[PDB]
This record gives sequence, structure tokens and C-alpha cells, in this order.
Amino acid sequence: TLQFQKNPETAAKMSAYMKHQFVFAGIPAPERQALSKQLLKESHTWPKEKLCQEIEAYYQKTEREYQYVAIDLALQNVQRFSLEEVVAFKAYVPQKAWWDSVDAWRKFFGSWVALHLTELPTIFALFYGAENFWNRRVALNLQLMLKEKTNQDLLKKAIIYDRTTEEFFIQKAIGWSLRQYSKTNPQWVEELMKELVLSPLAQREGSKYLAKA
Amino acid sequence: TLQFQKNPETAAKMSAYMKHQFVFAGIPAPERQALSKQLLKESHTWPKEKLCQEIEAYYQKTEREYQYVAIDLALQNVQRFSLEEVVAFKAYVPQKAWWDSVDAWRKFFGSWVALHLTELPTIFALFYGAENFWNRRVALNLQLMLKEKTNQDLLKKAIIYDRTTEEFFIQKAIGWSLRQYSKTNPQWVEELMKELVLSPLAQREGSKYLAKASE
Ligand SMILES: [Cl-]
Repeated sequence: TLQFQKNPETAAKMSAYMKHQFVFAGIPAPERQALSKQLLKESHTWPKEKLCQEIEAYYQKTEREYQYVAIDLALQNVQRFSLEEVVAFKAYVPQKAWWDSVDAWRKFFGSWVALHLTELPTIFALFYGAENFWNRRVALNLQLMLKEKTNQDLLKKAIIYDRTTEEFFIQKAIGWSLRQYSKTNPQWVEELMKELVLSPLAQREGSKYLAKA
Repeated sequence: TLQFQKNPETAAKMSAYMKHQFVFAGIPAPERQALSKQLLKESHTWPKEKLCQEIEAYYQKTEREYQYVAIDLALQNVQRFSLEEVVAFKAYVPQKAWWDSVDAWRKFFGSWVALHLTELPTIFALFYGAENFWNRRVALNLQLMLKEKTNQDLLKKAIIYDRTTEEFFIQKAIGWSLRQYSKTNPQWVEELMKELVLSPLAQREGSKYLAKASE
């Protein structure tokens, strides 16, 4: 495997930023991309089994950027995965979980769905009602980039399921999903917030792009 | 396996345009692209061996649009090929060759090289000085889309090699290589064209974007 040298100073600041949930090598995203560029390039040519093994191998390394590399390996190869391989990735979402890895997994699941729109409800269903809130954050935010292809019923159903959930990262996810969708359909978003009793946090977060909050 | 519906009237026209040497189904490119979209999408998911076998099976089908399908399969999966796999695709360039398939193959090799720029000399050398002029057409046009990433020496070497070659498809390829590169480096193109005595066709084609003294 690729090996990051430690930038101890930057590493401590990134850790503090991530509320000390993880140790870092201390490597900003653009720099990580430059260091892992040859690896990501080579990854497109690997047999599927080799690719899955390498994603597992990087994910299990201790420093945080190695989870980012593993998730980039999946994202850069998102077109190569079948439905059944994508379903197997769900196993990683709860692993080493914080908003940073989970949102990266969500971008992976979201990108694959945007490639395979007919499986939107299948992937949504994988995460909907999950025991683990990080899994439900994926269901809530699966459609962030779908714009006019957002499935409103599914979005609404996820928000309703988590309406009064106390978890900070869940209320944030509801808010994010609404503000994103409001760039496409401000009326449906504004009306939903009037018809449901949302947390103050979701409501504030959900109304960022509206003319009147 | 994608199957095109035969459109006899459109096929006659497409066939005539390639001088009646291929059988056509009669599926123009925009329609072909819409009809093969889902096959191209699922092709990314195929094991490498299946992908090579499918490319080969489409290439060996009768109608010309299936060769276009084959090259699209390769083009869409360009990132998936190692150097060794790309070298093996050179075997297709002289097969069922005419400007339509060879220029589509050239696009494949140019895209792969755009993705793996350190291998430009290696891919160029596959085609440079080949016996089959269709292969040398690829050498001449490998860099059409490379702009500032173009390797001048290799371009110049290829033009020198075929400078006096009679073949229309070669002189045309020389002119195009100069035309495209002049959008990036008109001085270098100017210098070369004054250094070498190029065919009237190559000279007309390559000097399109150079300023004239009479204004
Ligand atoms: Cl990133």
C-alpha cells in the first residue's frame, strides 16, 4: 500500500477539527489526491476482487486519510459496480463513522444511483429505517445531487421517519436535504416545512436558500 | 447482444458514402448512440475477459455499425486498460479498415495516451513506420487532441517519414496534424512547413490558421 508521511502539526489540527474522532497523517484533500493519483489511475485496470481487497486494506489502516483513499477507490470505480457489489458496500458506512466518511460513502451511493436511476428505490430501501443513524443519514442525503430526479415520496418518508430524532447529525441531514432540494423545488420544500413539525435546527438549515425563512 | 433493425434506404446511402465496401444496417450515429447507451453502461461492469470478448464479437459482426459499437466499448472503458491491453488493440486498426474505423481507433489511442501521457512515446512507436498506412495514419493523428501536451519531435518525425507518400489518407493526416497543432503552436507549425516541402494538399490543410502577408 501507499504510505503517507506524518505532518504532525497539521495532523493535530485536523484531528481537533474532527473532534479527535481520528488520528490524521495531516494531508489536505488536494495533496491526498496528488499522492494517490497513480494508485487511483491504476485501480481502473484491477480485477474486481483485487479492487475490493484494496479498498478493505486501505479502510482498515489507522490514519484517517486512508479511509478517504479507500472511498476514492470506490468512487473512481463507481461505474464498474453491479447492484450486488454496491449493496455490499453498505457494510462500511457504520465503520469508522463520522460525518466525513459517511458523507463520502453517501456521495458514492448517490453517484451510483445517478448512474442507475431505476435502482434509486432499491438503494434508498437499503438505508431507510436502519438501526444505525449513520446509515439513515445516507438514506436522507442519498438524493442531494439528483435535482429534478429526486424521488419526493422517499425524501419525505425519510424526514418523517427521523422527524423528532435528537441526533445532531440526523437533524443536520434533514436540513441539508431540504435546502438542496429547494434549489430545484422551493415550493415543495417550503410547504413540507409548514406541514411537518421539524426541529428548529432542521428548519433553519432547511430554509437557507428561500427568499423568506 | 445489441441487434440493429435493417433500414435499407439509409443503409444504401451510408454504404455509398464509404464507397460500397462495407455492409450497413442503416443506423446513423446519433441513433446508434441512443440505441447502444445501455449496453455501453453495463459494459463497465463486465469482467475484463468478457469486455475483450464482446469487443471482439461486435467487431466481427457483418454490419459496419457493429464495428462502431466495438470501438465505443473500448472508448467507454478506456481507463480499464493496462498498457499491455492497449498494445493488443493495435491488431484491430488494419482490420476492416477505412477512415471511419481507423479515425475512431485513433480517438481511442489518443484518449488512452491523454490519460497516460508518459506512455505517449510507447504508443506512438507502435504505429510509427508501420507497413500498413492506416497504422501510420494513427501515428500522424495520435496527438490531434493533445494541444500543449503534444510531443513535437514525434509529430515532426512522423511527418518526415510520410512527407512524399502519395496516399490521400496519409497526406490528409499530415495536413490535419498540422492544422490542429497550429491552434496551439502556430510558430512551430510555420517553421516546420517552411523547413519541409509538403504536398499541396498537406500544405493547404495545415496552413488554414496561419496569417497571410497579403493580409
Ligand atoms: Cl476529498
